[PDB]
Amino acid sequence: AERPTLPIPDLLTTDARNRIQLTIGAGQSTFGGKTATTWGYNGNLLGPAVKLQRGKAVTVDIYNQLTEETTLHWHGLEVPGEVDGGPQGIIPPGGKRSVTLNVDQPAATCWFHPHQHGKTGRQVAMGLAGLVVIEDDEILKLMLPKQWGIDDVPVIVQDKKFSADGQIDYQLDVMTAAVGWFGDTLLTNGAIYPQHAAPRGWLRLRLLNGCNARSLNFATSDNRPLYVIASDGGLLPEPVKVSELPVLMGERFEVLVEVNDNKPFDLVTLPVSQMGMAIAPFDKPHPVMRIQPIAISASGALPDTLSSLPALPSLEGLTVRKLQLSMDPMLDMMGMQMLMEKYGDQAMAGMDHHMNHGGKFDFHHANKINGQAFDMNKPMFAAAKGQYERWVISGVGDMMLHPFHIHGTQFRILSENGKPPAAHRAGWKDTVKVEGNVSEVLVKFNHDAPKEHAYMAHSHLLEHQDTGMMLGFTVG
Ligand SMILES: [Cu+2]
Ligand SMILES: [Cu+2]
Ligand SMILES: [Cu+2]
Ligand SMILES: [O]
Repeated sequence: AERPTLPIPDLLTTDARNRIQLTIGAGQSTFGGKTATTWGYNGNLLGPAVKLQRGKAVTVDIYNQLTEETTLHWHGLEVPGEVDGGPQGIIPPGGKRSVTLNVDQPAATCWFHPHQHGKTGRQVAMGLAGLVVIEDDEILKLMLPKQWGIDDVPVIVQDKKFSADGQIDYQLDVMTAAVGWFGDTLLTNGAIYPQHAAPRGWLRLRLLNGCNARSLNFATSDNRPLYVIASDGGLLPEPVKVSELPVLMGERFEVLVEVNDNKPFDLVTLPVSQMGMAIAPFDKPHPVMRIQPIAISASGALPDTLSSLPALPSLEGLTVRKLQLSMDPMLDMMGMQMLMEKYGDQAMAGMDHHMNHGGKFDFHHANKINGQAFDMNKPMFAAAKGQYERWVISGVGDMMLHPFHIHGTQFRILSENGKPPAAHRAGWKDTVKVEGNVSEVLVKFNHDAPKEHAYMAHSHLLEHQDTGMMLGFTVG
């Protein structure tokens, strides 16, 4: 069989009432010829790409047609807490909530997904995620590849695992609360190993790691380079050439890659050094999509300069906030031993060389920040508005991967896990790696968040977030 074409999310803009309609519902998808119940926005799986323009407001009407509560968070978008869609932004089953987004940040590829309390991992695993394309006046003057679905394509990469009857097999239990939910099947915009036909010249890929727990590392099958032009929060100052591109859960990068006649190539993901993530078929480079060149000229450019990146300010006198992540040692050991028992030594490939005792021992609140599992009723602190702060996030104490995400901002990384950030990670970010070490980021919050609709800060390894590794904070 030929490969299926890469599905392209619809690019959605407002109506004359300046509204975008999103319906959240359950439907059916097919994977490897077996049907599965899946959830989507405006469809059965995944979602559209909502297009936003800096300095323009849009209203989004969100209809929850599931039979359980959900929320909708705009990951990467800087909006007041009242419309941020964290766990307090409940949408009742069968109900509607509307939000007005006043877009006030540079061009970037952001995304949106559920943030239901304690259930975010399951609702993402069932299929809910969408995209956000922010444009501004500056980016259009660059004349980047811009034909949506032709030379400008989103690539949402996610793993799933399925039970024998075809259904998605999601369980939040001691082992996945320890190591994360991961599977053996890789999806690219919902499809297994699709092909994308691209014109000759530059192809722009907007990459999103939409996995619950798996980190990825993109490369090409014939070692042609990727030119990074943008990170989570928008353009870099100039392109950064890379041979491989690590992407943590919830992160985005946009890259340009050359397309040459007669020479198809794959986008692949290379094995990572993360517990559990190098079990077959991920013990070897794994294709994500085939790029099929078409002998029609692509008109996009890769300019020498993309944007201006301001200097870091002086750090003296800035408020320093400490965020100590932690896991329960007993439950970490129990979950890691179940992983080893199931898959054996391969569950640590690439790494450096039973009774009920009550609620005190419940894994659902085993993961914590500053000694507390997420308490929706008690924001941990009140951050300053319009002031830079230095947030120091420590994973010392365990060796699991914590891609740490802060709502309400695009920050600058000062230290990523004990080293200055790589050049393609030195621009605007909303995620920073923490793994066995300490990171420090420079953040500023331009919008208010009250206690009733607080901003979240958490690990984007969803099973850890859902089992307590999140805090709430207010701004203003
Ligand atoms: Cu997110
Ligand atoms: Cu977010
Ligand atoms: Cu979040
Ligand atoms: O998130």
